[PDB]
Amino acid sequence: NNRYSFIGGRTGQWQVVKIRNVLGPGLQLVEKVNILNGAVAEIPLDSAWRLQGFASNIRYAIRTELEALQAVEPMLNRAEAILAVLIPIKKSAQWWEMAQDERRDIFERESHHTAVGLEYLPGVARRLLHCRDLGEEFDFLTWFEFAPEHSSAFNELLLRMRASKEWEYVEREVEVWLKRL
Amino acid sequence: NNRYSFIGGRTGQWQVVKIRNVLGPGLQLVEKVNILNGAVAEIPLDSAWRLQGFASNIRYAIRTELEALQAVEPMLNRAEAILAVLIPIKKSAQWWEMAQDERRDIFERESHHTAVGLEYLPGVARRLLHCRDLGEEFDFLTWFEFAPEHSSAFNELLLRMRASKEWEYVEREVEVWLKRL
Ligand code: HEM
Ligand code: HEM
Ligand SMILES: O=N[O-]
Ligand SMILES: O=N[O-]
Repeated sequence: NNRYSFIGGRTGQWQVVKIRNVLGPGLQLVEKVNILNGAVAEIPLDSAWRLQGFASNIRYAIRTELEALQAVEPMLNRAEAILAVLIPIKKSAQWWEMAQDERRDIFERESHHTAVGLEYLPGVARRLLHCRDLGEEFDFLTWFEFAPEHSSAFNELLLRMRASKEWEYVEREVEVWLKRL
Repeated sequence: NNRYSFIGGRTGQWQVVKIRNVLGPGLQLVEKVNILNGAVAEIPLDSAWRLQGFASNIRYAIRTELEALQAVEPMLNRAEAILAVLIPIKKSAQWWEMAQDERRDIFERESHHTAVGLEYLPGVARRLLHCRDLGEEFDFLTWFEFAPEHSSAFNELLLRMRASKEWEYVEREVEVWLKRL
């Protein structure tokens, strides 16, 4: 199954370290986050929110970039990757109205998204889920996990991405920092 | 709502004229197709199958191409457009593993999908729905409607599309011809 759900509440495999309401309406603070593979129609009792997304095909990356990423990208669930960050993101309607070449030019030519992110591998593992087409309040659920030694590097990366032209189209953003239980 | 459901059965707004099983497993013959805006977890009692897809953002079309289509494409629900064709399509795993630049090269550079399709406007209205990310047996639900006087032109377009490099990656196709009731 390509669907994944993220349940904010009192149970889960991940302990919430903090929630930073970066931009727009935030997410209610909770004790844990439970990650399930599949959809969850029955939102658990004693649970504050539910985020769901699906893995999908590549949308912007080209062959040379995929080869670069595939050459260094770390696997998920490394023994040492005990910190994780779940960053739901929403982009503006103006972004989704643009043609494919316009969005690619902003994504890479202007923001150099992949080139910048490649500088922080193999320290950080990542997973990208889509959820706009599901009608969710967010468009993407991004997931990053890494060892504590790279926490400062991840914060650096966040600052660099948040100054890019691409992020001028971001309308809602939240950071949920997690600790592997 | 961006989700659309197509129920094959004994009720609906469209009458099935014929079902041609072009490639792979087919669709059971039914009297009518019922189109519903929204998801449908409960397939009606007197129905054979259920297809669902969602409208999504542009994945390949360039700005200049979108401008060319927007200048000639007709709207849906024209009084004259009493014929419709619903063509579910599945593409091979080899297609989905390719990078964005590779898939775009096959779609337009080699197959000229959009240049070829533009030659049959404004006769043919169209709607593209995505369903692979929903876990459906098909990847796309394509919809076309037109006046009977264009039926020969549409068939010609089918033969042209099926001879393209893009269609070498198609591994399941069905044509459901419909008449507005
Ligand atoms: C850490 C290293 C990173 C790498 C290697 C990386 C790489 C990529 C690549 C190659 C894509 C394109 C996927 C596709 O073609 O479909 C992508 C998409 C995306 N990334 Fe990252 N990225 C990184 C960090 C981040 C961070 C820190 C964030 C958010 C804070 C982020 C948010 C996104 C979003 C929202 C998308 C979807 C873009 C869209 O479809 O509009 N990425 N990333
Ligand atoms: C009749 C005139 C047609 C026009 C103007 C046209 C135009 C287009 C355009 C511009 C796209 C790109 C959508 C995007 O960028 O997201 C597209 C996608 C697609 N079209 Fe057509 N098309 C036509 C006919 C057809 C026919 C007859 C079929 C099937 C028999 C078809 C099947 C598809 C499929 C499966 C896709 C999605 C491909 C993918 O995303 O991998 N089209 N069409
Ligand atoms: O690729 N950003 O999760
Ligand atoms: O061109 N898909 O309706």
